[PDB]
Amino acid sequence: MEKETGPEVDDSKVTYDTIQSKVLKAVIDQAFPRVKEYSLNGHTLPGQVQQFNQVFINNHRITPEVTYKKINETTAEYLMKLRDDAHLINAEMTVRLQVVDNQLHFDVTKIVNHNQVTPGQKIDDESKLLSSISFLGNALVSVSSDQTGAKFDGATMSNNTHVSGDDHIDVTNPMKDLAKGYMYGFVSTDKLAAGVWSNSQNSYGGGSNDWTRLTAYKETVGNANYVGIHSSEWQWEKAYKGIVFPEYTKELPSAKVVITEDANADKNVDWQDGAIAYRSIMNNPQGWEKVKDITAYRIAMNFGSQAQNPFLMTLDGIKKINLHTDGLGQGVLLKGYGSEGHDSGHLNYADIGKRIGGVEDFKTLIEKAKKYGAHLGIHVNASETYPESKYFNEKILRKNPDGSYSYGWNWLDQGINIDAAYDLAHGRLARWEDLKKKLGDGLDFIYVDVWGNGQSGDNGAWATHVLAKEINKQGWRFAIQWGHGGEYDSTFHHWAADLTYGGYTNKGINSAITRFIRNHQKDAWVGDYRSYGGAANYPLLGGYSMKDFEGWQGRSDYNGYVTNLFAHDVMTKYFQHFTVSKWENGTPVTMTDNGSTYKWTPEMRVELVDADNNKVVVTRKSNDVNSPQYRERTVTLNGRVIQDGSAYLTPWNWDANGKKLSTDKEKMYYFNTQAGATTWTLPSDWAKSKVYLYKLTDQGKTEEQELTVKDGKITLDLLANQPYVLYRSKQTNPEMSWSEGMHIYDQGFNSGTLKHWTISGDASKAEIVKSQGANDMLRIQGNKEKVSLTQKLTGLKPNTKYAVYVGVDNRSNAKASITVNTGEKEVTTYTNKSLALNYVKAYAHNTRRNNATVDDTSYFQNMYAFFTTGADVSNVTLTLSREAGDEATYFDEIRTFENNSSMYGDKHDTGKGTFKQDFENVAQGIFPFVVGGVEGVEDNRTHLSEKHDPYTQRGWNGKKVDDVIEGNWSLKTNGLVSRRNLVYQTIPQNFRFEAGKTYRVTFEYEAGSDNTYAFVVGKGEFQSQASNLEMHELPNTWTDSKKAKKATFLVTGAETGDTWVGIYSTGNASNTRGDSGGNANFRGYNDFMMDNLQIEEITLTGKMLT
Ligand SMILES: CC(=O)N[C@@H]1[C@@H](O[C@@H]2O[C@H](CO)[C@H](O)[C@H](O)[C@H]2O)[C@@H](O)[C@@H](CO)O[C@@H]1O
Ligand SMILES: [Ca+2]
Ligand SMILES: [Ca+2]
Ligand SMILES: [Ca+2]
Ligand SMILES: [Mn+2]
Repeated sequence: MEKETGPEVDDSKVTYDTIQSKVLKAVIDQAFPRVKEYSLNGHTLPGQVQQFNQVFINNHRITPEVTYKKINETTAEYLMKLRDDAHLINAEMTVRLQVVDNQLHFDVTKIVNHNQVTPGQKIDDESKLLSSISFLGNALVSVSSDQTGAKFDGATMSNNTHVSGDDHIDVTNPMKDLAKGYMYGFVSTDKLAAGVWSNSQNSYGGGSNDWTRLTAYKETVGNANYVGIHSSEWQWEKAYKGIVFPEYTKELPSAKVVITEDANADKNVDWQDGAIAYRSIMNNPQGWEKVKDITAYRIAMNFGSQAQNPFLMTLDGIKKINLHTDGLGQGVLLKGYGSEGHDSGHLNYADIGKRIGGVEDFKTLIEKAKKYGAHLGIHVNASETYPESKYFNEKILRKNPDGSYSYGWNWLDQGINIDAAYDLAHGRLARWEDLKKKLGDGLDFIYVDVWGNGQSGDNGAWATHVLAKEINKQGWRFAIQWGHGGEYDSTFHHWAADLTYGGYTNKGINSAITRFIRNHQKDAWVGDYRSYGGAANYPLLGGYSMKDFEGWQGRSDYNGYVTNLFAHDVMTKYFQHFTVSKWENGTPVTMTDNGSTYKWTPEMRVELVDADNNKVVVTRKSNDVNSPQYRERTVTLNGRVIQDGSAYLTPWNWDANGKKLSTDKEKMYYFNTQAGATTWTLPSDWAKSKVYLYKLTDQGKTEEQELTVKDGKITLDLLANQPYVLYRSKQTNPEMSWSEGMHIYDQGFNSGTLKHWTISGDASKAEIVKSQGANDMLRIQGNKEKVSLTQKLTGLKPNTKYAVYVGVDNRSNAKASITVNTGEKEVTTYTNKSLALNYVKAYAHNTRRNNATVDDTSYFQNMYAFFTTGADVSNVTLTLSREAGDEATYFDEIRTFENNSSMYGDKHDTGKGTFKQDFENVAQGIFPFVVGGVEGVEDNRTHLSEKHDPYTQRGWNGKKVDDVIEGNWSLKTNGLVSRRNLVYQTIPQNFRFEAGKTYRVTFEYEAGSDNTYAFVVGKGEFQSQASNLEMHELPNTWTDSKKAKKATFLVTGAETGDTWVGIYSTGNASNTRGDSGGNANFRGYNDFMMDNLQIEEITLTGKMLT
């Protein structure tokens, strides 16, 4: 390539001025808001050397009529009139250039459109709007090839672990063309660096063309190439289908430059110096400060009306984790906080889940959790909804060009995407407001699922920023799914933090530059997942690795969760208490994985600092990719080693909320993924002190042991993958107030004792034991007389109706009971041997081997009593008991909560009388049925359907059957046809068909096809040697009827006491009558709904006999 040339500059008709601070001088054109040149400590950076007196308004080239006025020694102002009648532009804008110490600020302070535009109202011509304002062509800062050390360094979005998003370019003549959007961008010489910020929400496309708030351009001027950094275009007045967006969607354009000398004392001026300084001019995502102390992220799940994780239970999880980490901070994402749970009732953000305890319990959760540094988030959706939802309306739904619905997710119900732009223009904000109003303060984060994939239309930079603003404005912190989403505002990205998702192309932001800048502000990065290669092969800064134990994707592994925290997350978060100061790459390595062989340049040393001048140095132990040392690091704090390879002894001087700890509370964590002794040098403030070590368990600090200090050092030879904590004085564990708010103490058996129960019988027969998932359970076995455990139920309301259940898994034929005595009345419920495996995937006690009760299975099901308090609640008792038996009964989780069911002879309390279920006041699940094994252990596709006329009912979008038969609730099964298996069943503990007694079972039902579903009668444990069922196949309810059909069956209780009834998915094929896809799922061909179940004991007379 030949030495390049361009026009020289004739500034003969230009009148320049200057504005300046004490350190930075800027020469500016009086004709146009352009900076010719910057000067600092006698060094120079050019700006836009070649005048370019145009802008672009709605992509029309405009020569503005400009008037100048210097305001003070640092500030100038420009009024800029904009006229183009051919394109209906008639407006003006005021711009200010202002120097502030070493920063240059560019602000459009004011915009007037002389065309009539009312935000919120119709406009007849969208071209009358002032939509876009572009100052491309006027570089805010640049560097010339004639200057020593001239380079440009910029970041683009990359989520592929193999591909860096960063460009590093020498500015030379000649050099390759450059016209490209960037997220972050820096120019420098050997003397000065500059960085540029803009609030432009410009996009040039997806992927690495998105989040392109800056634009870098090479321009050739005389005999030099210049690389300048411009703000990309800004957005202003916008509409959707003629409706102008709200005023809050308009943000005044703004950009800033910062110019610096060597800022990390490495005696070199480069992009890093600019990145350090850039932190003083950049946007900071709201709530970023909290991130560094949220060490324990996870999800607590509810789904399909089951209430797997009530709000108050979640607080017990928080307390376990508080103990096991010794006060590390926590972030719990409540997936299914609303409606019937996860993927129910979307868009009605304020509809907090009633069956998990509603808003009252949620508030109590948030409040009590503060002291444990536990922040709560919720999973919401702004892209799709279901007919059940209050906000399902035809006007909001997304249609395809041909008029068809753009169908969304299908699982419990078939959803339909919404038009996000339409939603924004029609009151979206108010939904967030309703939630804030209802819930009050203290919620940390909103996690908006799905947004960023285009289901709802445009989900790009502009729309994401508007959305994020709606949420931030209520006081909430923003979180997103995708690695590539909400770059301006997100603090957390699910697909970055859960390393397992998506594979090497869909992880966090693979940009040295971007992580240097914002590592401490968010979890959006590439963590350690060797199989993805490149940046994911042991990043020196770690990167959040998220695991779960409260039901998300069937995850239940508590211990794994805790060992993961210490293995990845403690050091990850440690670094987030500092800002990166220096970043050193080593030599390119070759790697092979995921089908390619490729070059990767790894980071070898990263330094960080804090406001107290503490210095952290992280060093990779080798640059040889095939050496074990490539995946090892040393970390030093002010010169002292705190990690080396597989082990670390890290100080931690922050309580759970991140507050500086008092001196007597400073501590150190030890963790080592290997066996073997490690030896460590203590800091001077520990070296002459006694030192005690504790092993951290779910019981807190254990196994106190004073350590021997020899020559300022300690030596630790302890269990691998086991956390320990070190103090300079003897520590104790506090009272946790287990299950506070839940009317009983320690409902989940996490307190390590039973002393708070009053035990009748041989107490040696009752023990706390661990499931195969290390879930602590009450076990009663080997007992020759009745054994009982009793507590008062405390803090109840007088004259109030209640439900209480206990999870029970009975391996004995012995009666196992739950009994409530209110002081004026006694009620009891029992089970003999359990006969139904648990198949609720988000429930902690499902039958998956790794969280099985015993013998690789779980029959846990909730066993209920229904009672009503009197005038006096001082002496209400709850009793768990077991009659004599050799085998074991396991009990876990006692939940007492308000319920207005009227199931027994039209009365609430457990008693005699006809059993009715209208599904209008279910406590949780699908009682008296429990989900069967038709889909195995799963987010079961049977739930309680909620009514919304007309959208859930016959006729709407051609729907064939009603979601809801009477009242507001029915029992619905979605598309579970042709499975030859049991969908759900009763169980003796929920309803017992007494030996030899005869019952009439009646219900109303809807069914989309003939003989897809059948009412069945069985006994004992069902097996698909398959079990005998009395089978009654059921016809469709709509071809020859306008409403649900009524069915009636006689059932006689087997002598074994273990008769049950249910619904079975036949092997017959369904009939979608020519419909397919979304239409077919929506309209209900493959559906079954039950309502108004009744079971009456009867004596066979007259015609009942025939
Ligand atoms: C990974 C993730 O967040 N995926 C979202 C989907 O999640 C699934 O939800 C179903 C129940 O509806 C089930 O629990 C699966 O285990 C879970 O992965 C889902 O919420 C959809 C809705 O559009 O969005 C994401 O893909
Ligand atoms: Ca430097
Ligand atoms: Ca438990
Ligand atoms: Ca009903
Ligand atoms: Mn539903």
